[PDB]
Amino acid sequence: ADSDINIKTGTTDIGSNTTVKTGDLVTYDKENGMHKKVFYSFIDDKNHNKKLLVIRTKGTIAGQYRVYSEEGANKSGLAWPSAFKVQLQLPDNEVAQISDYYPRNSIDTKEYMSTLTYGFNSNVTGDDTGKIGGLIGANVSIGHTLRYVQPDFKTILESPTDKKVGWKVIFNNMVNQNWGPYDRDSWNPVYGNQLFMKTRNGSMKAADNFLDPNKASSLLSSGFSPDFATVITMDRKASKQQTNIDVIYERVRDDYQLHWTSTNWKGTNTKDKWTDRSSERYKIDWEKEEMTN
Amino acid sequence: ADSDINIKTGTTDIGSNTTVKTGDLVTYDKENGMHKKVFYSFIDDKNHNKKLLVIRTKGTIAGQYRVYSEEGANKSGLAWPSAFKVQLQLPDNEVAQISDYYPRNSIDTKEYMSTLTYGFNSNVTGDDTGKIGGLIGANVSIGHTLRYVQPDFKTILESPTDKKVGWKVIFNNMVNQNWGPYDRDSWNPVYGNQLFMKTRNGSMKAADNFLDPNKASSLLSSGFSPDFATVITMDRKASKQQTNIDVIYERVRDDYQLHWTSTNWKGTNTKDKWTDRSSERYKIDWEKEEMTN
Amino acid sequence: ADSDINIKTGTTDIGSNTTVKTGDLVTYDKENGMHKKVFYSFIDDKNHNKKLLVIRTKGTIAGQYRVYSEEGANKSGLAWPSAFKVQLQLPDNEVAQISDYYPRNSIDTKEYMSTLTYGFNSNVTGDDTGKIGGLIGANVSIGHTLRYVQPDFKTILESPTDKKVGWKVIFNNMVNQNWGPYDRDSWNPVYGNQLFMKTRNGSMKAADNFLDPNKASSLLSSGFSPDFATVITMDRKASKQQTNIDVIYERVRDDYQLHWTSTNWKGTNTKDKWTDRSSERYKIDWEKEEMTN
Amino acid sequence: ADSDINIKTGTTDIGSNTTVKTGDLVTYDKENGMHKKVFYSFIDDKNHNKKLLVIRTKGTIAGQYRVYSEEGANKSGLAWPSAFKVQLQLPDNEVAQISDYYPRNSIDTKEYMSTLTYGFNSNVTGDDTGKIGGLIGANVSIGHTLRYVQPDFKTILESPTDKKVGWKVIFNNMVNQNWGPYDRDSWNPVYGNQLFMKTRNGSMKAADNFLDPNKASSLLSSGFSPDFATVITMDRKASKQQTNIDVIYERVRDDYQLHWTSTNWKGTNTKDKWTDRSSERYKIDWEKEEMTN
Amino acid sequence: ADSDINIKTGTTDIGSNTTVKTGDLVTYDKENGMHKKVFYSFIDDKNHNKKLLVIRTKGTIAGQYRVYSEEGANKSGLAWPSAFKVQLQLPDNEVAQISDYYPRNSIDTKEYMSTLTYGFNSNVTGDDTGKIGGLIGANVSIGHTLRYVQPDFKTILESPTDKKVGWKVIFNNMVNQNWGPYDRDSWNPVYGNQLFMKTRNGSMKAADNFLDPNKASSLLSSGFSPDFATVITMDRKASKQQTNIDVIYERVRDDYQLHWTSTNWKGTNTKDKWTDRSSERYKIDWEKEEMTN
Amino acid sequence: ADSDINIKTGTTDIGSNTTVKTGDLVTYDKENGMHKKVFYSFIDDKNHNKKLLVIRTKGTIAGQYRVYSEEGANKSGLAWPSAFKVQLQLPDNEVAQISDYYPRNSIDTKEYMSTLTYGFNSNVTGDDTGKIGGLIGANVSIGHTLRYVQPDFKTILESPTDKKVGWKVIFNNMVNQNWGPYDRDSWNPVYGNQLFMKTRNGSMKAADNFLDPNKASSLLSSGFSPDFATVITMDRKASKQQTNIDVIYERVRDDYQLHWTSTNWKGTNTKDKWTDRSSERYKIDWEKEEMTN
Repeated sequence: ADSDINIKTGTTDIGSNTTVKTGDLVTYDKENGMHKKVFYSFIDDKNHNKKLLVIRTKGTIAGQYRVYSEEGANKSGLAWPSAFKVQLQLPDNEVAQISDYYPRNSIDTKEYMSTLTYGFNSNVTGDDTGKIGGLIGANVSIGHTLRYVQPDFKTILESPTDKKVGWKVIFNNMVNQNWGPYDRDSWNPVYGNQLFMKTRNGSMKAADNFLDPNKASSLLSSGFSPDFATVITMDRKASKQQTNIDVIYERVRDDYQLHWTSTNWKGTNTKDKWTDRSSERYKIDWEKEEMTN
Repeated sequence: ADSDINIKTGTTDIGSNTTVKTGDLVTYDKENGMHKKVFYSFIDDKNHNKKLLVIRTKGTIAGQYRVYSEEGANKSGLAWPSAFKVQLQLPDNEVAQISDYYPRNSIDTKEYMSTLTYGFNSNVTGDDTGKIGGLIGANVSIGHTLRYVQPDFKTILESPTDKKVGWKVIFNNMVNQNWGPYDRDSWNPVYGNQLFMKTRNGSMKAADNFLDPNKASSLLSSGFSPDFATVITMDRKASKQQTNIDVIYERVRDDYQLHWTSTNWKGTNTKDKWTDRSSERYKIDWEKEEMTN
Repeated sequence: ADSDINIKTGTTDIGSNTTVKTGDLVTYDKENGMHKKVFYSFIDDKNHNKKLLVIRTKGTIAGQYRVYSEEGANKSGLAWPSAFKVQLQLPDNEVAQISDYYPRNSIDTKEYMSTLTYGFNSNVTGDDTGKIGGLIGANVSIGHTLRYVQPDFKTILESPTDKKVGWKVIFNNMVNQNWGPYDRDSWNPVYGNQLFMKTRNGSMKAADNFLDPNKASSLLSSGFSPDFATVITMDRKASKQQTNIDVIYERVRDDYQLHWTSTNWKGTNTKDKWTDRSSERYKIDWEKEEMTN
Repeated sequence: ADSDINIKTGTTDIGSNTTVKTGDLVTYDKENGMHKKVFYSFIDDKNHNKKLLVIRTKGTIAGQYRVYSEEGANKSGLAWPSAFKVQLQLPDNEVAQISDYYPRNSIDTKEYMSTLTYGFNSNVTGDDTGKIGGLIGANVSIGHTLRYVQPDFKTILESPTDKKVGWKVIFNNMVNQNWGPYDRDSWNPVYGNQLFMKTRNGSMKAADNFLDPNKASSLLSSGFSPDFATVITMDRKASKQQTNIDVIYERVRDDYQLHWTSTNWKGTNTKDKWTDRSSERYKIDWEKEEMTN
Repeated sequence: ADSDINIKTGTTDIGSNTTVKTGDLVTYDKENGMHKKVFYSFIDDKNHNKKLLVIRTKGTIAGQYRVYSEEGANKSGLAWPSAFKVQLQLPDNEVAQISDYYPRNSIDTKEYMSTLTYGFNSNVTGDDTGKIGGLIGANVSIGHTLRYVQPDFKTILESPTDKKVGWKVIFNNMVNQNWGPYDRDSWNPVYGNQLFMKTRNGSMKAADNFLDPNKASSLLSSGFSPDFATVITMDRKASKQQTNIDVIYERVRDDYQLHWTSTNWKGTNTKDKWTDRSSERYKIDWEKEEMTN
Repeated sequence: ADSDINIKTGTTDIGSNTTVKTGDLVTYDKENGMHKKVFYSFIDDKNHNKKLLVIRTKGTIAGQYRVYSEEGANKSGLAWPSAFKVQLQLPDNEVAQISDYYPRNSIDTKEYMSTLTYGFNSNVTGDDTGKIGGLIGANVSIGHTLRYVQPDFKTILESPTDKKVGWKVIFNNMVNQNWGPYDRDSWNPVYGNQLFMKTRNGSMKAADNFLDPNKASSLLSSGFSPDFATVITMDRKASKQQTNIDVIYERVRDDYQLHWTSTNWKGTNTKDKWTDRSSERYKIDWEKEEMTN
């Protein structure tokens, strides 16, 4: 921060004695079930070398975790969201550039423990018959422990350019009724993938053997709410003061199939079975400091 | 935040040098036992591209955990709240849109631990008769630990649209006298569901064998207090400057039956037995910046 | 909060550029030993749709944990506070409404741990006579852990209406000289209830076998201090601008009896043996912004 | 707080655009060793319904932990402080009332853990002679854990009235050279009470067998510093604008006797052996906003 | 800090009543995949003895973790980033000096635990025949535990001069499917290096046996975002008021080869196989307080 | 605090719209090696009933841990600081009083844990000859755990009067190469006191067998820095506006002797062997708000 280099806090920050023009744009893609919300802020600081537009992508991409196939009482299929994506793209001919983004990729940590224990024990025994016994022993043990945090979904900033930026929230792993954690590549020779299996050998229809959405992560059914921010810089002496920007909301859906074998249920997971895409184009006028769709 | 993109804090936030019109609306549904309270705030920022109304749904939905049936001393029934819901809906013909909402769905995390231990031991024994013995051995152990936090009730934002938004607080699981935790699908071959069982094989009336409401979660008996916020945006150049909005308070009640078998009590739980709904319509005038019921 | 919906903090809060009229009302009920204190604040914000009165119930309800009966050296009785209540009630004919209250009911959480360990061991033995032995083995262990916090007293907001609000601080459980925790329903076949038993088989008078109040919770003897807040809203265009309000301080006392059996002490607990009630009526003038008793 | 009821922070607090008259009064009781300090603040807020006086009792009551009796090398006695008290009392004829106090009694909590583990093991053995053996077994274990914090001294607000308020800091328990913790009622059939016993069977004079004051709690020797606050309210329209107040500092001292039995030391503790009281009268003038002794 | 030396906070900090000239410079190296961003701030405080320029190197260096070689189904190679470097260099003839930098090197800590346990046990045994046995024994154990945090990547400030400064974020170690942690020098006699090996003895093509980039650290694939700050000081009385500065982004890539032996996969890691460099020259005018490329 | 009694923060604090006269006085006692520093602040608040002088005693008292005696290679002695004292004294005839001090004595706490575990196990054994065996058993265990923090040095406020105040920082205990902790009274029958013993049976001169000062606490060698604050109150109507104050810095040094027995080293500690005292007199002029030496 500034205080680490003997500079008063907020000295080198943009947005002092500057008028900021904010705005909201709301759309609902009903077929894709995506509530898209763009919150824009035009900043024109006279002490900054260009004009700034801060675009915040918000809203909610619905999860749509649901049983979609019922082939009798012995086989069923469930579609579930494995990834949510949000992308912002500038046309190649534009002179506006993407300058900053948030959140970024963080360095994950883990805790390591090492233990060395050694001990000695003695023992003397006997009985009423007069026999007396003895024993002396020693032991040594070495232990290692690894501890780290595993979120259900990870937010990753995809490698950005001056024209394109993107975020993806991907499924990492989940706990199924205190078991697991299970991921998309979990495999068991008997039960296959048990990511969303309710009972291992229950006697019911395959559509009734899926995990309750209430017991799973809330992002699977009720969806994910993006909270991403991008900064676009525009040269002041540019000839054209109009820009186009594309905002893409995406949902990748995997297919989890449950089938009844001779004695027990077996689960399989197919990755990236479906993709739901919702694009929207926006016009930015830097002179009027306005954004429309 | 703004400081992460080299922008002064609060620069891109609405509500600077603006007069805000606040108001309170209080209703009591005695039949459903719901104390409904709407706190509204009209914000007309000149630098924002439309008019904002912030509606905060508050109050208290009573739990109404109570014994409702008594079939002698051998069978009884208890009604208990399994879900509380709060929904805000706009008519389809309205031009006002739902733009933001709080709280949202968060990503839950868990902590993983892996342990590897290996050890060597050795002991020599003996007795007065001159017998001498020896023993040497080794051992290896691998362990895995999963740690996570489970609340009694989960707050979930249902997939919102531009016209509808909703929150549900649902029962997750509960600890019954240091046992459990038990949920709505807990099943024991002998006792069935022990969610609200007081004694396993007590000799008393079935109406006296339910868990004390003091020993259970306070949301079950005294109720839940919503604290939800919604933002509705209205275009300034819109012709009609009046809006209608519906606010729904809901309580889903499950039925827990206790019956005395030959030797011990047995509990069963039926889901969504009853639903208590309380609707209220509100008129919003954007010109007078006022809200009425 | 406001920052979560892109709104400057404190923008939608009441109490800007207005004058607040505060006051204090102190009473002491010597018979019930109740120090009642009402701190009121009249807020008339021109930007709010009605007049607000914030009433803070404070003071101290004494515990009065004391040995009250001495039937020789073999039987004794102790009165102890099991519940403290604070209630605010408006007459049904009043047009003023209770709008908000604090504290409310919170969702309690618990921490769950699951552990799976598997290990292999092997040892070889042998004496001096040439005998050689061998052993190889495996083991598997599964463990579950539940961790949560248990306060001595629970603070619960009883289901409020537009005319009535109430809080109760009830006894949950207590630790007796590092044993327990014991509650009002604790029962041992030999010693009965050991909530306040000092010694299990001590040879003294029954009045000297009760737990020292210093070693127990301070709320039992010295008492509990309420810190509750209520908000009452009054319409400005109302004809009558005078209100009456009742404030009730309550203390429920349980009776713990210690009796000497043939070889050991035995304790019993009777619930809600006594109730100490202290009512007070207050007049609120919204025109003078004043409160009296 | 105010923010919990949609009210700006500090809106309903006393002391806005008000002149506050502060003052200090310092006394030293040499025979009781008590440095008494009263810090008073007169607040006359025009928007408050009466005049406030905030009195802060501070200073230091010396501990005076010391060996006072030496009956040869076989018996000795030590006086140690078991309680410190601070009291503020108003005469019954006064019209000023005690309205608020700090600190108050808090609800103590504890952490509960429950663990259930089950495991299976199996091993096959053998020897060079051809004998082959086998063993298979199972085990189950249940555990409970209670964890809580124990301070050396507890601060308790005694039941206050409109004319009297008091605090007591009492001895709870102490650790003696990593043993214990020991309290005033700790009893051992061999050593009696080992609260301040240095060695169990040391060969020295009884006056040299007491715990070093440096190794014990600092409150025992150097003393305790009160930090208590009281608020006294006075009606503005009262005829007499002069008040008298008594401030009492107290120190209760227990007597710990060490006597040498045939083989080992034995300790006994007598409670409330001595009481040191230091009272002081103060005159409060509400017109001059002044306080003297 | 200042408060530690009795000085008001921020008293000795630069940037009081000073106008600050900020600016942004964005470049994209397509072949190296590096989004470079420089945020500069000119500070001319009249109370400071020279002119300050704060340069923040931001952006994103892409990871580019990818399988690049496929020699059939038995051999494959993967390029992965082992280091990210950011360097700022001033020509030797310049009179501007590098004065401060952030972040710096921090002192890492670890937690040490030592345990000593001793115990005694005794048991008596017998059978129906009348034989009575006895056993008594003792044991002592000593243990040591070391605990510390290991990040996946570590950020190190390389030894700076008055003309050059640099940071490197280097790969420390990673967890592979709850195993490890593995580093660049991890070696196993059977499997070699298992840093990115998916299955130990899977039957698949070598290009399909690499760890999923989603399961690994996000810096490996999506890349790293620098957040480094440098302060350059220029004398005001200097003749030439123009400076050149070189900013270099770097990515060192290691080569991880998987080959199928007779029965299992074997991994090898070659360090610093490739280096991707992206340099950019910038002109600083201290008179116009401007920066260009 | 003020907010706990419904009073705005800082309302009852001294130092509003008041000019404060600060000053520094630095002395170095070369023979005692004590850097004495007094930071004084005169406060004359018109709303306070007397004049305040805040004196902060700071600086550094050198530890002076050093080997001072060398009688051959068989025995040696080391002087080390066991206590650092800082005292402020007013002459008895002075009318100025000591009113407040910091830091004060705090109440130390400890964590108590209690565990109860019970379990059942059962195994069946056998062999090829047809022998079949069985075993069933139960176990119960009770455990207690005490946890607390032990600083190397304790800071204690000695019982102050209106004319004298003092602080002492005394040695509590120390860890010697992961052993201990050892205190001044530690005694082992073979090695005596091992506080600063480097090796138990090393073959070297006794002057080379002392613990490295780098491996011990930094206060022992480099010294302790006082940070104490005192407040002196002066009546405004006092005839004499001149005060004298004595400031004492003190260092108590213990003598640790290492002597070589027949087979091993033996350590002894003598308490309070030396006392280094450094007094300084200061004159306070309340009229001109000045302080000199």
